[PDB]
Amino acid sequence: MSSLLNSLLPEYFKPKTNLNINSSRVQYGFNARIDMQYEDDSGTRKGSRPNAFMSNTVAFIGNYEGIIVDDIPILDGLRADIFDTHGDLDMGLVEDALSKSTMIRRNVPTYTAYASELLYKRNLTSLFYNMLRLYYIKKWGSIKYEKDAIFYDNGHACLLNRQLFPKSRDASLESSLSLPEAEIAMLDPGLEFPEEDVPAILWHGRVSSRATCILGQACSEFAPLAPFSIAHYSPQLTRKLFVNAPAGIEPSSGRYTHEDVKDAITILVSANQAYTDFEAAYLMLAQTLVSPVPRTAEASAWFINAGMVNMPTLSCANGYYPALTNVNPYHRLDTWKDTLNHWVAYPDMLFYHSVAMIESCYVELGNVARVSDSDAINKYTFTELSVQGRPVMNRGIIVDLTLVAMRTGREISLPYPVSCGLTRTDALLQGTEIHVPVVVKDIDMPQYYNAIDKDVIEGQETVIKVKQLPPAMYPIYTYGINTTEFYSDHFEDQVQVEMAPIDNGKAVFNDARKFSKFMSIMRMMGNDVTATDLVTGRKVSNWADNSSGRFLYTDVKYEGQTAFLVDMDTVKARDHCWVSIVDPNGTMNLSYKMTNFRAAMFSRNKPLYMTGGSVRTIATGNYRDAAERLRAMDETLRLKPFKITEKLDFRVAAYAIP
Amino acid sequence: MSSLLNSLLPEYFKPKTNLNINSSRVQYGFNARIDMQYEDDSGTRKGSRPNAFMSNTVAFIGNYEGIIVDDIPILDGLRADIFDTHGDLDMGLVEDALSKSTMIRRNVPTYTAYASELLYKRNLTSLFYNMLRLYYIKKWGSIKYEKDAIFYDNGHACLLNRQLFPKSRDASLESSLSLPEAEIAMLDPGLEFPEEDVPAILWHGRVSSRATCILGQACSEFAPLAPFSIAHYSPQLTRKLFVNAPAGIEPSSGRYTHEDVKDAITILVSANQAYTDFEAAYLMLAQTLVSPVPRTAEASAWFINAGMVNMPTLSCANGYYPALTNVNPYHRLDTWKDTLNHWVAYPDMLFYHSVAMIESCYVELGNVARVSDSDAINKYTFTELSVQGRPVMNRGIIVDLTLVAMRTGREISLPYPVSCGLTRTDALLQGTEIHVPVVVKDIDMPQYYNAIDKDVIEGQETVIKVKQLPPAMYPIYTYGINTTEFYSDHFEDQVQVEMAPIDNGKAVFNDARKFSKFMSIMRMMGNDVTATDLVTGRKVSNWADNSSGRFLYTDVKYEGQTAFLVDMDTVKARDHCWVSIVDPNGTMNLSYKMTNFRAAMFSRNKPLYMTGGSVRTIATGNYRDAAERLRAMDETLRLKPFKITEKLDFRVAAYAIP
Amino acid sequence: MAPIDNGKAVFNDARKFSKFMSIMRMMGNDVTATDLVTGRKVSNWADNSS
Repeated sequence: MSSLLNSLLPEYFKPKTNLNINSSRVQYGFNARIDMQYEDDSGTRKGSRPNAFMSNTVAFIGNYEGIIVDDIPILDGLRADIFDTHGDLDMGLVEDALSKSTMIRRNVPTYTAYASELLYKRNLTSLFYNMLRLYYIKKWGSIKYEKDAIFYDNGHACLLNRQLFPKSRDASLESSLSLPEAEIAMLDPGLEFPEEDVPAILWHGRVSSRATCILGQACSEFAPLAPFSIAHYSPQLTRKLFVNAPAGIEPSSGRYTHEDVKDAITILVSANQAYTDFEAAYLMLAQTLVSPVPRTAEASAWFINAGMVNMPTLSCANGYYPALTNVNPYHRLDTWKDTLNHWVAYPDMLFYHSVAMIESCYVELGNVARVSDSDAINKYTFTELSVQGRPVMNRGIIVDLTLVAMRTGREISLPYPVSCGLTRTDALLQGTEIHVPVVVKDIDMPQYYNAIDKDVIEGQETVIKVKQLPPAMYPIYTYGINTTEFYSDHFEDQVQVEMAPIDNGKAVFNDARKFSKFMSIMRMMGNDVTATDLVTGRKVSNWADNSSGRFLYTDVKYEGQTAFLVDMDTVKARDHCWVSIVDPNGTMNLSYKMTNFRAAMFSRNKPLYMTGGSVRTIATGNYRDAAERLRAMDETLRLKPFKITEKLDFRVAAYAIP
Repeated sequence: MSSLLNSLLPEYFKPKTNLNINSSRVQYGFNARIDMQYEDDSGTRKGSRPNAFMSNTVAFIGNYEGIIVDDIPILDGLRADIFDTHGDLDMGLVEDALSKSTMIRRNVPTYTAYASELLYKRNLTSLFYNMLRLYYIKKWGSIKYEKDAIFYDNGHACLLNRQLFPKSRDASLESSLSLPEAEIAMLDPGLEFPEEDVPAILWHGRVSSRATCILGQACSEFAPLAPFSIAHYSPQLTRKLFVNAPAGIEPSSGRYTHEDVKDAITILVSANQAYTDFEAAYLMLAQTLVSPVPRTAEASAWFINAGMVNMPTLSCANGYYPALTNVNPYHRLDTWKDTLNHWVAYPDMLFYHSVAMIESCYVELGNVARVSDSDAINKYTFTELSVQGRPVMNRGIIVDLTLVAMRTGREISLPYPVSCGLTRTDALLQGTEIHVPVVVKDIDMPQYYNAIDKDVIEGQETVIKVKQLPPAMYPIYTYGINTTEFYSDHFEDQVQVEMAPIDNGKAVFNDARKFSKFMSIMRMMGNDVTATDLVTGRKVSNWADNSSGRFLYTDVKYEGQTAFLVDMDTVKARDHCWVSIVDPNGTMNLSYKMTNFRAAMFSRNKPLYMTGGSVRTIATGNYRDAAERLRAMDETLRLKPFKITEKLDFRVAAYAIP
Repeated sequence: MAPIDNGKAVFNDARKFSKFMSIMRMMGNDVTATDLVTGRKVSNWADNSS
């Protein structure tokens, strides 16, 4: 769904057609200008940060596994006459439709019996999913995965790719997969009984020598060596695949270019009228394509256990009964060919749509994790209250699109309630502390991180405990579309806090909200302050994340209640503007303004520049030549948003109906 | 009748087409949120179970035996001209109709004489019944039956499959039957005198190679090895079967799929004009598709002796008189094709219609068994007063439909008073003791159950004496639509047990009604209560079921005087998500509230999900409006043009609609 | 208090700490609080008269 994911990008940013990705890691952000103004009891001070880079990091590494499941049928492309006055498939009219379009009327009773059983299981989403993955393996087939490389690196702790991904070796993306080929047989017209558990698809003219090899490899098993996002393990779709081609198919060549896969997809969709089936596969890949690099070491807990990708079962009966597919197809929405028309024009745009989607999900799960398990809307019952359709199960895409609705605060709508794709909320839905394996870089590691072994040596491999899941990403593209108090991602804001009395060289902050505001100010001024949690006896630091220049309360790494002892004597000066002061006095007022946003992308510690021309808009209106909006709002999936209502605690988040 | 069985299903239940059954046991039910409360002089203790599963276990096994009986003729199908004003065959118009036809002139006088006997032989219910069973045998053929498997187990008593079903070998449903084929001869139109005691049917065009194999096996003896419900014992319907098909009958293929049986049925109903015959066969199979696993150990008395199935004799004389069947048939009700049209569209919906019917019957036979013989509407005379027709004998479908009418509280209407199918009320009407076999687990069994021995070592085969039949199923689909105080299936309920501090926990229940509600609500709260009768000296436990989680008064297994001593310092916490009664003092007040309902099904201790399209309520009007429409768009290939439009680039072309 | 906290409560206010410790003694409960800054201990049972 192009028009949906295209809306998530910020109004100022309009990306160009091509993007030459040449690495397994891409930073994306913006260069903003901050105009700070400070006032306290001592006096006033005015400064200005001329260039500030706020960015996340996203990679092409994510452990996933495929399962074949049975899902709903997509009834789009079938002729409009077989459907009655309502949006329902009548078997009374299928008998009539097949009868009028043949001379041999002996086969009508047999044809109707088989058609009735097959039409209620038609889904080509799993075939297009694999065909799309083959396109990007050939295009970006020069990305290197080194086993003894770094995953996260702060200075105290470190995670290698040996950990998080065991049973892996060093390989390029083209060298990862060695796909076998399934038998692409020809369906001779005259066969009366459709062979069971084998799909048949239509084709335009002669099946090319290259087109055979693509369809053969798309249906086969995926068995990777290196952990890659677009080369994840998938079960075998089918053994055989019939093709009702008037001209006979040619034998498989063995080799194909990425350009040849586009020609295979464009023909397969046009012949079968499977435009809505492609839209499902497009959204399903937008989830998987890229995975987040964690903000802090604790945010690696999300990516330990392998998330399951629900691939629908491959079934189709267009090859057997080509009478059912004619020139007047049935569609629910009039904008039902937009997603394919967008991809075929601008293939590399999927990267930006993928980054936009996975950001929105992992940002909002930062809030859902902090919700107490004694309210109406909680981690267990947030999807069920949101959805207003009838899917098979609240899994895959339904979970992800619910989180996008909660982020943007708008009603998202799909034509069919499809439940296919990655489920992320697995690490969240379990009342157990997660054991992230880490490497010790400095001797003073146990003071900061909640480590098992309290005495360590540089080189030792230990384990750290994570109870509450912290935010994996900070808002960048979705910055200021709706501002929560937790992130505090405002354009303009006036922070007011009262400074605690400095007894010896230490200031006690008993309250939780005041402590968050204090360290948030001192960070924007650019003062590396270090405080001691009195309950646990572990040191917290506002400079936890360098990439995103902000302080979240989850950097304390202790759910519950505590009091902090801030060290006011050892306040280091890392980055100093003219605003920056060391000695606060009385009531601290900081008023900042953010202006002059401009998007910038970094890859392999150099600037990554966009190539090609400017993207012209392709989009169809609500009506072509349709008079009355026959609402048909019974079967269509609808996802209602939730607004965060702030309360006194500040540690707990709460959702309400707007 | 699809219509009346559809209304039995709950409001929240939204069924889909396909149901992938892969076992011989299904736990259908619903998930509800129970808000329990315990109020006392000391204070209130609140609990909340967010997902409480109330289930009824249903199996695919059950001993049945078919017998060929004489039943009324179904006159729906014959041309409307030969019928008089009253609605009976006016012989004289038959002789007129045969004379003005395409019949051989020398046969008219001899055939007209036979008409008086042969035209009143119209009942195809037996053939359609067997052909429907062949459809489901080949569809769900992979289900297994093990000999030494657990039929029932409640901890104390165990009942194996060897006990109830001797002469039983372990085998799959597909490998159970080995059906021999009956002769399908071609009717010679130039036959001198019609052969009575040999049925002759009509057919459209040519009898296919697979249709011969299906009709051959349908009119044959069912001799099963494993006691399956859809493969029970049936006698040989007929030896030979004539088929008036001018196009010759092809010889038997040998093999056929489940889709080929649907092809055979749709041709047979259409040619013979026998829709009311199919409606009778649909309701017959709805009774005897699935049998309920007994709720308690002593509720196995219903399934000891084999209940007889009444199959009406196969008799059809359409082959001899082709002229009398045409396109203008005589029918009583206008909605006479609705039952077939429903089955062809949604075959797997019969499973839901079957469980709805047996749950309605076995619930009502529960509270019919607890009435004294000295009454107006009693055990023996509950069918006679309800029935306002003229059936041959009050058996089969009449006894099952009258029990459904009592449950729902509505008027059930059928077009013909047909008396065919299973008779359930067999063990009830006998009014004698039934001896169910049991294998013991513990050594302290015969205190609880009314056993034949008083001391029994573990692993011994004993006998339980059941006098009054307890309810076999708890109401789940019919929950709080026609509520009785016996089952106590309310949304809101409360009980007030009155105790004084002078009593050291010990309470005596003089009333029987509130004893039942106390013991039931304590089990929702997850507390194992063990009462002891003061008069007799037996013991009862509220934990006497692992499906519903309720206490019915028939679990006492004795009718006498009510003096139940419950000691409230021996209450043990058994389940999870439970409220604790540590030490009560004064008057106790228990209460619960069920708020929302969600349909759930379980199989092999895993969730069984419904897949496929959205099932609609098919009406007679929804198809015949498309017949009124006719697709009246004159079938004329009108090709509309597209004017090319030039813009800035001129290299690429752009087409407009006008 | 929230369920995420495993029984442990921090009294930032001095006024309601006094009323909590006092009413718990009427109810016959021996509470022993510990100050986080200094590291001393206080017990509500510090009298046998009032």
